Amino acid sequence: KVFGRCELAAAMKRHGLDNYRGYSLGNWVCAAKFESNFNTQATNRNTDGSTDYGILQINSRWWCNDGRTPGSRNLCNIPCSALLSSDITASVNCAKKIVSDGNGMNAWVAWRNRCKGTDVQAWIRGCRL
Ligand SMILES: [Cl-]
Ligand SMILES: [Cl-]
Ligand code: NA
Ligand SMILES: [Ru+3]
Ligand SMILES: [Ru+3]
Repeated sequence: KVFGRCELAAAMKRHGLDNYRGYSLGNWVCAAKFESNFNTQATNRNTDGSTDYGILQINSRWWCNDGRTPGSRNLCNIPCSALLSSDITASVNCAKKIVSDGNGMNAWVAWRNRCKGTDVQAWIRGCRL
């Protein structure tokens, strides 16, 4: 499912990401835009053989099991496939664990490079929330 921008802002809010660990909703939308272009099915292989999955490109090195990332962890206790569902519940719950881990949203390289320090509130402009 490719979410619309406001559609995804609404779902993220519903699931409690608005100001989670202090990050306003626009941060999460911006991260999703540049991680996956709002496509829940997005996947991308990393150099180390790990893979990023879903709307927030959560990595199999630490967070989810895909059966093919040797020596990895599954800290969200989920198959990485669950991160590709049209329902974002699993992504959001796992993102909450990630963002709580110490480096906040810097965990997401695209957030750090493309969202951090920018006017992220623009990502939710015009949305009914
Ligand atoms: Cl594995
Ligand atoms: Cl922080
Ligand atoms: Na894993
Ligand atoms: Ru850790
Ligand atoms: Ru503005």
